[PDB]
Amino acid sequence: TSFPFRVCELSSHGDLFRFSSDIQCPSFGTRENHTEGLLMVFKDNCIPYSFKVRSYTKIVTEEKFSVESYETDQMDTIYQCYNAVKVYVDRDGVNITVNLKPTGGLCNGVRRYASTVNCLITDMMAKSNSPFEFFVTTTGQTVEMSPFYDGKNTETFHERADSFHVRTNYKIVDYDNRGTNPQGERRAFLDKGTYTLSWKLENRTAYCPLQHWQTFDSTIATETGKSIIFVTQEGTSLFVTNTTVGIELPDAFKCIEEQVNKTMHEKYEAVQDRYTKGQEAITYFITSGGLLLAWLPLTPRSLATVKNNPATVQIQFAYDSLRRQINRMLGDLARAWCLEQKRQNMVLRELTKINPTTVMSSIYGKAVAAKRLGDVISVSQCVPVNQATVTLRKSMRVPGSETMCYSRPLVSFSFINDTKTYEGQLGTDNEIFLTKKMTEVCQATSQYYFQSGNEIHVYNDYHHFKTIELDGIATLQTFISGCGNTSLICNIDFASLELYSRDEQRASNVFDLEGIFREYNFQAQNIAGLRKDLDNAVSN
Amino acid sequence: TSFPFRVCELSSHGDLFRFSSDIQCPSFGTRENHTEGLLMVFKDNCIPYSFKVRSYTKIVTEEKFSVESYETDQMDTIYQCYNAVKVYVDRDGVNITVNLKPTGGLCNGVRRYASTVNCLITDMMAKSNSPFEFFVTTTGQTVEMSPFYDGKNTETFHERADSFHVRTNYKIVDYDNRGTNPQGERRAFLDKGTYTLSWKLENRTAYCPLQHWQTFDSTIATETGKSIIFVTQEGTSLFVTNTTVGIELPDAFKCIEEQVNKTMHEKYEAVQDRYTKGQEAITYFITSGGLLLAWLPLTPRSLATVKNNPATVQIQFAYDSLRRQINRMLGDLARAWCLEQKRQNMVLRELTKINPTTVMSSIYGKAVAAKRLGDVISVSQCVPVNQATVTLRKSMRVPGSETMCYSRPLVSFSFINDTKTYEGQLGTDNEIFLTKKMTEVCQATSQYYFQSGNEIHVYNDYHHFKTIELDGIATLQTFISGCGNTSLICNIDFASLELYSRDEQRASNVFDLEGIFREYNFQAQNIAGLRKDLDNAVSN
Amino acid sequence: TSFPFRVCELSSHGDLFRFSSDIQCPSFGTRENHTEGLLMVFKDNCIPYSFKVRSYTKIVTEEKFSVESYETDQMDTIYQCYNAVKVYVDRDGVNITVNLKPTGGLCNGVRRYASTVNCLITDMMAKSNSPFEFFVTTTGQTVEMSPFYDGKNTETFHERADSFHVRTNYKIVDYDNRGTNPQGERRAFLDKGTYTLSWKLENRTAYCPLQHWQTFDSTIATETGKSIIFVTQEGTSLFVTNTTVGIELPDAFKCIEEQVNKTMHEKYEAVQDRYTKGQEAITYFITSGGLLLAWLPLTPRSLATVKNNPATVQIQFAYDSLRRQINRMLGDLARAWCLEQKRQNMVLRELTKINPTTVMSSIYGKAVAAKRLGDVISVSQCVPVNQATVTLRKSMRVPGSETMCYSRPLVSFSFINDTKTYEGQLGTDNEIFLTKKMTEVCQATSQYYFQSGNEIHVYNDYHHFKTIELDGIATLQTFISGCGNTSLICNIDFASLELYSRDEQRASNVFDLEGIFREYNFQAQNIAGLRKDLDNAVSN
Ligand SMILES: *[C@@H]1O[C@H](CO)[C@@H](O[C@@H]2O[C@H](CO)[C@@H](O[C@@H]3O[C@H](CO)[C@@H](O)[C@H](O)[C@@H]3O)[C@H](O)[C@H]2NC(C)=O)[C@H](O)[C@H]1NC(C)=O
Ligand SMILES: *[C@@H]1O[C@H](CO)[C@@H](O[C@@H]2O[C@H](CO)[C@@H](O[C@@H]3O[C@H](CO)[C@@H](O)[C@H](O)[C@@H]3O)[C@H](O)[C@H]2NC(C)=O)[C@H](O)[C@H]1NC(C)=O
Ligand SMILES: *[C@@H]1O[C@H](CO)[C@@H](O[C@@H]2O[C@H](CO)[C@@H](O[C@@H]3O[C@H](CO)[C@@H](O)[C@H](O)[C@@H]3O)[C@H](O)[C@H]2NC(C)=O)[C@H](O)[C@H]1NC(C)=O
Repeated sequence: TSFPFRVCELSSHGDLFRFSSDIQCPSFGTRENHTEGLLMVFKDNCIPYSFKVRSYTKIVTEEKFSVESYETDQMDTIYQCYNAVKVYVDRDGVNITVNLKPTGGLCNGVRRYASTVNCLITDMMAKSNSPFEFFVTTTGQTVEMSPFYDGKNTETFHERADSFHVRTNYKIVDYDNRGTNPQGERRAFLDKGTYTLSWKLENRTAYCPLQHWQTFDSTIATETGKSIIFVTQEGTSLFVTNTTVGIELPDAFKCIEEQVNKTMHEKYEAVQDRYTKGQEAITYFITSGGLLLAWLPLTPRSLATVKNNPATVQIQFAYDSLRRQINRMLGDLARAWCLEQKRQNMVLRELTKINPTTVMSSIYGKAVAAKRLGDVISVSQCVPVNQATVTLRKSMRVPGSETMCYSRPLVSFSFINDTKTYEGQLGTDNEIFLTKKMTEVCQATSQYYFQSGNEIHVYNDYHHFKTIELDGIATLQTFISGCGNTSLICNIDFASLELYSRDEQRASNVFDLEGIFREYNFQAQNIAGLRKDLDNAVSN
Repeated sequence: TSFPFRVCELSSHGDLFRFSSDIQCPSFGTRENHTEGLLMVFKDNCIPYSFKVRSYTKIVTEEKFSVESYETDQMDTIYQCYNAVKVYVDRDGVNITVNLKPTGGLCNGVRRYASTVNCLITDMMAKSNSPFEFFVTTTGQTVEMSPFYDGKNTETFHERADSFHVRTNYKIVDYDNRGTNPQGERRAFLDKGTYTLSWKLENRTAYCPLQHWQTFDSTIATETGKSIIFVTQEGTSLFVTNTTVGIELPDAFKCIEEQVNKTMHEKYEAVQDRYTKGQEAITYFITSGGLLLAWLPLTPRSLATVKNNPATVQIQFAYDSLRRQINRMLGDLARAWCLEQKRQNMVLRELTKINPTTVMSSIYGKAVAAKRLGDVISVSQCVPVNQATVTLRKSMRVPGSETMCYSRPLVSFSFINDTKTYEGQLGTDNEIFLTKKMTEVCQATSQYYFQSGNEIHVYNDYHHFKTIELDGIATLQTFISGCGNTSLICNIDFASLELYSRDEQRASNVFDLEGIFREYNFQAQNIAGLRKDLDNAVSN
Repeated sequence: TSFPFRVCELSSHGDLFRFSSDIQCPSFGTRENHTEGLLMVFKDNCIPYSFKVRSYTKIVTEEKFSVESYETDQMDTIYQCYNAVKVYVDRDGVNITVNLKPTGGLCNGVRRYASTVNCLITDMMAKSNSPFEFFVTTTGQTVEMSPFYDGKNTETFHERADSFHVRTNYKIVDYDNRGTNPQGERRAFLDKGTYTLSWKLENRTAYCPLQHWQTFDSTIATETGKSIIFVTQEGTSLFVTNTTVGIELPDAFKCIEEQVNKTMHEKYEAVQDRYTKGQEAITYFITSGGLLLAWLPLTPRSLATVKNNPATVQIQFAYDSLRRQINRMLGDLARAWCLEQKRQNMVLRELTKINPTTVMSSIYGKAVAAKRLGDVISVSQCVPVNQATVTLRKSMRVPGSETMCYSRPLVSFSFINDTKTYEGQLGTDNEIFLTKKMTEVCQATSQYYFQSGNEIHVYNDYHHFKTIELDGIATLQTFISGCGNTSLICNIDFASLELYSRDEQRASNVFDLEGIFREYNFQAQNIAGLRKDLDNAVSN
């Protein structure tokens, strides 16, 4: 499955996105003078430059400290360091050669080494996007420079110039290959006060700013005076061009010119029997969002020459009268689609307040850890756990609490290549939470169904009863079409009714957010009462 | 109204459904070679087998106990039982013949009888679905067998075989008809340790696995190599068939063969003037979701024979050129509909976390109690209350709390055929909650509008002011189209501004979930402070 | 920007709307006998009658009191009042002529004047809707009469008749123009016990009940026996008419007759070459929602006379066979649109529980303060603050709390024309909250991005780091199409993992509503434990 057992709440800081307010959907206005043509849509290119980075730090018990040049050489060559922080030493000892032992990193390709005072090394990935303004490490620390900054190149670099240096012919030793003496590299070093950071300088690579996105074989152009609106039959996509006369192609985009000549020729060749070219040269357009649109206008051949009114006039009139009706309908579909995207954006913005992790995982169709960092959402991979160790606990009653029960089953698991066993609670879709705070007052009778991939675990009275296939429980569609529409069963929790008849004040488990809201002001007044009573108890 | 006054939170466990992750929407790919034809869609049949069940239990003050065979005979014939639990007796008395009195059940057809130790009988419905793997009683107790299990039949039965027995020629007495001596039955008995359960064994009924769902009079079949995609013009429904050559009909489904011969002949007869049959026999297809699709391919007659280019060629070209364009548009509409259903499923999954009862009631268009039982939603009827007794309290200030007021109006009501009067708070759409915890700090001025079906109750200063028709308040659409778009009124709560200017720390009522979220961490730190201060007060 | 810095939570009571349950979408049923025609849709007219109102009150320390006729004359002419409340006087003094000083109102055109006992005047707007049943003042106080009630006119008036009077030739003085002696007016007075209210009686204006809404140039009418369903090609709008024979126009709507004659003639004149009129007179229809629909049926000219089968018959058959297919598709699009609106209404109803302010602001596309007043939503303008004074605080660590940090940046601001400086927290989209309760436990490392219009503020370690343009962070669409689809970075919060490995019980910041829900029952049990421990501490 694409949603394996995973811990997602450990994900600190990943790729950022924001919800676009003020999405604008055009009004077609005067809607005659449609013209057909090929549209190639080009999107800004993003290259995920992922590169291996070594982090060096001193941990002190908790203040942290960078590592100087002489000690980082000893770390990279011998994995030895010097037990002190510049002054106290571990166990209040004396400054001595202290040897780093290896330690598991939880991601693919992350390796930690850790020997009061503690030397620490972390091999880890960092990723950067096409503009190369910054790169984010697995720790979530962000560095405000290009990873290709050579120092002399004056490429984007906002950190302290004194903190950055580059050393040639640098030697680095692989921990289990200490005698192989690997080939030398050119390696950069950065001092951030909290930690030293080092990475290999790969001479910056070269790429073309625009990557091809879509080819729409027939599109309808509507000239609304200030803008051209392009309506695409494939999908329902709509493009608003802010200029009426197409711009000559900027030379930086000239890598496109071959691709457009090829795609236009290949696709026009399959269409020659139905259309003639309106222009000998492609017209280029730029959208406000920065998409480049390549437009080849085509004029349809009259049906007489496709390779009291007389028949031909009636046929051409009917054909043109229905083509225009289809074009109007496609335009209204594109406008409806634009408005629906505008409303989806708001719906997603609101659902992200309920749970960003699940919202994003549903958008992607794969497990992604999502964290709301104020007004931006960060998306990242979850921490994988090795699924052979994942075992649910058969009983979910809280040990040593006659009045408390777990509302989610306990899970025992181990991190990949980690011997230590950890315990947590099974969230939704094999998610594992490093918490045991999902508890509820033990009901006299309870039925709970928890889905763990292709199997559902059925718990009666907080004890594991059976495992059933997912097909044992109808999906929403099958439910509404099947016996979900029949006379629903009438249920009475007679125990709850008697309890309310005998103690109207009694507390009960909340089951939904709206119940939290309905209780909230009463609970806040209860807290205020606690505060006042405690202050009076202290005063007396 | 379909949303009468009701108590929904008493609903323990009803019909279960789950939100289907990984809904797959196909890509049409190579899109020529459309063919038209009739499509009959058949869906798996669900029969709601609802049957009357008698429950027997001993309640002890609270341990519960089943009832033996000799005492259940005395209950079913005389409604007498024996006051003891096998040992203590009610009022620490002595084992004696003790007579059950009748008691109201709150659902249609539920009747309770109840005389430390308490004999209890409950006539109640149980419902089961077409696979007959289990049946759920009104209490919410689920039994893991088919209600048609004859013991010897080896039909699905997972309970303890020692606990189940069947007795012939069993006699049962109706409480108010004790002299009528009803005809005998064959009745099954089950011991679940907590309770005995009994029901009449109706010889298992017979039915055909597939129920007809839809007939689509014209559909477009696209052969995408591995699958056939069926696009239906009525609605926007889409069906993905995992096989390219249609399977011969399984004999178990042969009940369909007459229905398909009839529907295909009846509907082709109205279409003969436009199409000819491509095949002499219907082709059957099965979807991954288990729908059976009956497909009659049709080939359209040329327009010449429907009962420099020459005219006929132009007419046929235009007709075929526009039919293909409509077919492409219908395919894109079906794909858009599939994606929109995929996104609706996520939206509903998230809104169910806000409030499943209201979400489900809106989906059904009728009052349904919905409870999230972990990862599955249970849907059931709400408990009806007799609407002649429902009276709102004219004042919603909390009695004996100068600083507290009710945020929802109080409701006095009686359960159907119950003399006892109960008091609660009016939730949304005539829902009644068995709680009075929806309270708020009394505002100096307040306006609240509560809708109770076709009338809105307007409360000024926590006192009932007037009742207005629902038409007195514009709907969202009428609002946005009417004066909602004008210059909105500018309001200043000057009292709130002065309060904040004079006590920046002062507490205020929360009005929405996002305000709960914004306060939550501060309230948690307040609770932690309470805990630390109380521990220090105890230590001193 | 349309979302300036603003305080929205001060908005007490504005225009009300409700979510329409039981939106009905028709079934087309028998679908032949389409007919084309022009449809004019007329909607009920709403006029926002906004008028200037003066409020008079005595504030007492806090009981409030109206002002008598002799003292209101002295307020309106000299802005003098008499320091007493009928008896105690400010500073326990003696009844004396006491002079009102001016004070800023926070809305455009609101002016307050305020000299134990405090005379108070408030010039403020009040707005009323077309039916003139009530008008709402800026304070949020609602008055149950028409503002055009002349006393003798017996126009809608539900307040106490003794409380209302009208005085001719009334003189009112402008505070800074005390010598100009403005022209007299006819002014009404109302005593509400809490406050006196006064406004100018402008003889009620006259208007026509129906305002033109839309003209749909081609629409499809389907006669479903009981109703006519109108499907409009522009947009996807659908109208259900409850009558099959159109009603003769009520005389009250006769103002429409000229507009319809003009629009029908102007639009038919552009269509004569394609259609002939089916009737010589427009047919009027009324929807259940009260829309008036003007219908001119048109019959299309045969293609022969638009100004073995023979060609003309084939051409007409093809044209009619495709027009019917387009009409069926438009009908299915209109039904899908109706169902989608029905589902949007539920989605919006649920999202309003998360945050009505943001939901409504997204619907309007402009900043609107929204407050849920039970089952109705009130919408109003937010209080503007003068944006030249808005300065974010560079540091968001809580002063004097080593363990607490602010989760939203602090904002210093001044109200328009107010010298006083106020401090609060920056909510979403330049919203300012008069609170400082959004706090969190200081994380060892934190990254937060807050958007403030066209700029994003980036805070590292609770200290302001940089400001970036909105284009520095990809929108959701650009994200999903760009590097958001690449291999996401794998992040480990190693500190969190160590903390959980060493103290499984440790508390953590909640980041979403579902985390509130997961913690809620455990926090409620913690509160209950606090209560029990405090009661035992008091008992001992
Ligand atoms: C603990 O013992 C280590 C043993 O290495 C001491 O490290 C030494 O630290 C000094 C500076 O305090 C280094 O001096 C350096 O010399 C190089 C030139 O070789 C120069 O480029 C540097 O800027 C610096 O002046 C020295 O190299 C370094 N290592 C050795 C081999 O002595 C460390 O200072 C002792 N102190 C603590 C904090 O316990
Ligand atoms: C309280 O008084 C009742 C009076 O009925 C006692 O019920 C009796 O219980 C015994 C078993 O303790 C029953 O014996 C049974 O005999 C039948 C055959 O007739 C056999 O099939 C059963 O397996 C069982 O051996 C007895 O029938 C039953 N009723 C009578 C009429 O005596 C009850 O035991 C007394 N005890 C308590 C718990 O207070
Ligand atoms: C404080 O001093 C003011 C000074 O104005 C007193 O106001 C006076 O109040 C009396 C009623 O208590 C007013 O009598 C009124 O006479 C008019 C006719 O001129 C009549 O229409 C009213 O119904 C009422 O009978 C009087 O006009 C008013 N002003 C003057 C100039 O004396 C006030 O009563 C003193 N008392 C308090 C509460 O401190």
